[PDB]
Amino acid sequence: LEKTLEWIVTNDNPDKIIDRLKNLKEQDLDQLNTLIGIANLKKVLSVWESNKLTNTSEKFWQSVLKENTWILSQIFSNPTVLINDEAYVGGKTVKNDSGKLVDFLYANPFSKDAVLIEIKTPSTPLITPVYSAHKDLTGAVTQVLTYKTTLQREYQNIDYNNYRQGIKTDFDIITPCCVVIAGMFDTLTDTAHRHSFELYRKELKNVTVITFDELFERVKGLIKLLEG
Amino acid sequence: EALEKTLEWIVTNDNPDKIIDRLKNLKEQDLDQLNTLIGIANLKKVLSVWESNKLTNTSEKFWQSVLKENTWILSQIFSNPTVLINDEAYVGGKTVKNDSGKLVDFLYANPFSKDAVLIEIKTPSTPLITPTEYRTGVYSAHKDLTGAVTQVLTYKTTLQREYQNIDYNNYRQGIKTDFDIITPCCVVIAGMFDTLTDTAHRHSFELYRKELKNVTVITFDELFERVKGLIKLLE
Amino acid sequence: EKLIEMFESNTDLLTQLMEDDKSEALEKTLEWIVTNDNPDKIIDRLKNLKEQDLDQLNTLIGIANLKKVLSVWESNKLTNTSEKFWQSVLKENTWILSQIFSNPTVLINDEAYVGGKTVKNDSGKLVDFLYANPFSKDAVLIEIKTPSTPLITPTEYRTGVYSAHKDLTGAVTQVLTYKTTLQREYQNIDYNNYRQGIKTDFDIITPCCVVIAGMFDTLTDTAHRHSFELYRKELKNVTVITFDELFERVKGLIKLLEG
Amino acid sequence: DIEKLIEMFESNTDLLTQLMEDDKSEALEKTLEWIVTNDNPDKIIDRLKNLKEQDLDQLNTLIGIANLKKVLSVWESNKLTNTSEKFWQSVLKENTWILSQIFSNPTVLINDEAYVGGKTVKNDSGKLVDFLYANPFSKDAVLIEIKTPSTPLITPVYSAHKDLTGAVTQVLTYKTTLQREYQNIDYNNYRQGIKTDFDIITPCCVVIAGMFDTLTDTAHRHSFELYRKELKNVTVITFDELFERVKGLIKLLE
Repeated sequence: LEKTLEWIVTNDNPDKIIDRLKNLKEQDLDQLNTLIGIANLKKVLSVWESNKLTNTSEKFWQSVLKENTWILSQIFSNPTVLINDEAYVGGKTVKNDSGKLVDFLYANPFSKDAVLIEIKTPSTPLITPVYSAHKDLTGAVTQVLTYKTTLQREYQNIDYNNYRQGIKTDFDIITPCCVVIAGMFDTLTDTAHRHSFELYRKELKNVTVITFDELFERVKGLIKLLEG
Repeated sequence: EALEKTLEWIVTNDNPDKIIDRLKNLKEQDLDQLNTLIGIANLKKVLSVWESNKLTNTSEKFWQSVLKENTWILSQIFSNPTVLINDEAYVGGKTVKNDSGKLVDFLYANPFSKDAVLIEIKTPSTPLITPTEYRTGVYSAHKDLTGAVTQVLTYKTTLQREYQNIDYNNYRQGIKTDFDIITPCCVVIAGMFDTLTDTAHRHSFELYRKELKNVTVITFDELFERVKGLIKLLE
Repeated sequence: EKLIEMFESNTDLLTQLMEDDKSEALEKTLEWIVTNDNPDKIIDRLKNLKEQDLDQLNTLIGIANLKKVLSVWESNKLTNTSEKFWQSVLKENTWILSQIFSNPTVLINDEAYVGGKTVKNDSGKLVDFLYANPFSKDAVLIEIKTPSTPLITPTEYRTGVYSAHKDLTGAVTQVLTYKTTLQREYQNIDYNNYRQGIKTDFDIITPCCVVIAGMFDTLTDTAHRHSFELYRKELKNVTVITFDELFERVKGLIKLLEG
Repeated sequence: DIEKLIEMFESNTDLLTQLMEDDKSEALEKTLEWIVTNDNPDKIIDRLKNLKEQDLDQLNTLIGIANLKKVLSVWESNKLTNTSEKFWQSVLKENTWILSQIFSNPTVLINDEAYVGGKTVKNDSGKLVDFLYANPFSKDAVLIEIKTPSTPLITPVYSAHKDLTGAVTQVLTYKTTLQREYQNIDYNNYRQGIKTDFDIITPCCVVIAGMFDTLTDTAHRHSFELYRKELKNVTVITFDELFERVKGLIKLLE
């Protein structure tokens, strides 16, 4: 098995391999894709388990989550993911010719909406000693809302410029979703902190705040669903 | 022999756990390249089938079977691991077999999430708008599309009511329950978009399509445009 | 002058003059109130009355208007099947429509009705009037059909599933087209104003759309009602209402005012 | 006497016109009092129906404008002295049709009571949800919380005051309770076999706060605007903005 997998990856003509693969039944290709996805999920879970208690750098976690965007698409139910002014579709980076993400979004064939994700460290505090939310959370929420507003305004301008050329007279409106990945939920030992945090999350208008623990519980749930 | 038979052995193994463990221990680049190759092959096969049979075959069952054989691609396109087609459940390639025989029982104990995708599949020759105009420059949608939308909504309502019955039974039993209503997503695959040649037809169709609250309407042209885009991205 | 001198010396004269049906003093007085050229003085006089008298007068007038509309519907609900007739009937009573749908501005057949009077905008453009509205920049778009308009297709798409009739869908599409045209012209006005250095926030106005359709009594079996309710509850911005529900609201308002 | 008066009035319409026009003779007020205080209102209602529909609409418009002006005068008189919450609650309850016009909903919920068309909708059972489920006038309703104009708005950047947050929480709790009871009633109706569709109610929440003039510096205004913009389901309106809307409606209808 190992030698066959080594030979598949390292070969002269990938096109010949693809042509030989196309002769298989679709039910075999689906199960192969499912097994590869399960392997990727287990690898990500092991990586999180190894570095849970040590790494506190935002860059490491941002890179880890950017390497696995399809898991985020499955979790948040949208094939388009926007991280730091870049669009990921099907695990690949969409490279627009011009330096304008809105140009790609307006002509996007895959979906009409996207998901805006802001990624922090698991060490970010959540509550301050009812109780008030920490600054590191509200700053991220405000930043994501500002980015969403800018995207919507530019999309409206592009649509109006399209209208005046006679191409169309109908309205195209974009409403992205905002997600903020906060730190860890287990630190809220006392009931007061949990109650305040739950109320704060319930009061948010257009932003969904999720911790790392809940995210990887979701990862475990997806592993159990696919594997079962 | 060295390629096809080995993969057939991989698929037909009693204990997939060993295979998954062996795959996990591989290097990241090898696994990524293998995933890319398999995805490209599957997408290309589906696109070849579409290109071969997009002008002649006009049977609902043919297209329903064709799309049911590729549930992984549908789940990737619509971003949901659970797909429901004609009272059946597919989780990433395989059919869900229920010993109890009830789909709501399976949906109730779902570990990932309780929301799924309801897909209604028609032929690519389904009319989109009524030929005769209602008034000058105004066209009404064809009755086939409205009937399909109503069918999907009826099925969703039945699912929600059965889930509510299960929840109330559990509450009466004694287990603490929350009475929130589940909201699955509804998709209808209509015919061809290129048959709308003049501005009025496209305007009326877009006005009808953008007014729906919970239902999505897709043509075969746009679906396989997405397939072509994925193929182009993976290369 | 001499008439006022006589009236200062007697109250029974005025009381009997109002009581006598042949004199018709009451109707002439009300017509003089309606057609006077100085509404400001009349409004100032009305404001100085007691609250009880003003409320009683308002109740009586509202009851009379609602009863007149209900009598018209009861007379013509089974015979007349002309769309123009019902459009005119509902245009005669725009105040009741504003009270029912809670919006002082009503748009029917590309015309604006405020205070039961047609807005005689000097400019040919209605969006110019909507742009300078001092209360709000929204309005209600109303599409009026006959009470004999079919609601669902007579045949069934499948076992127990019925699709909507093309007349209703055509009406909804017409209302949406009109709303889109209004929004685009408003955007044009906003951009033209911004081009001249006037700070304008580029917000899109969202008026409300109402479609009046046939009768709910024709949906006898449960399948028809189920299909119609499934169709009607999926529209995002358009409200579909039948004549039966509208005049049930009218009857409810009459019952509330009388009680 | 009476017959001579009738004949003289019939001979000259100008006499009847001038009798009403002249300010010295209070013919108009006497006529209105005779209309209001008549023993038999049914005959008056039958007589009024004879007049055209446009005349009735214009009379209703005039009476509405008079009511709006009276309410505006009441606001102008007591906006600085009176500070009783019950006073303002009664003032706003007596004029619910203005609120319905402003917030675009025919049903108004104030202090666990329903107002439709300016009249209190009396329900047989002591259950508002029973009326709301069988309400023939609209689908949803509006929940209104009425504070005083002296209510503080900001905490001495800045943050929202305690009273405003408490009012918002109270309104949200009431809305949640109403939604839960409505859903339970709908499920019981489904289980009886009457229907199978879903009936979902989504009430709107409005809080009437104090005055906007107190926010002098730019920081306070910016903080308050941000707080209002970030609210999820509640709309906060001050008395000054409410009566500016009243002035706008008066200008529009006239």
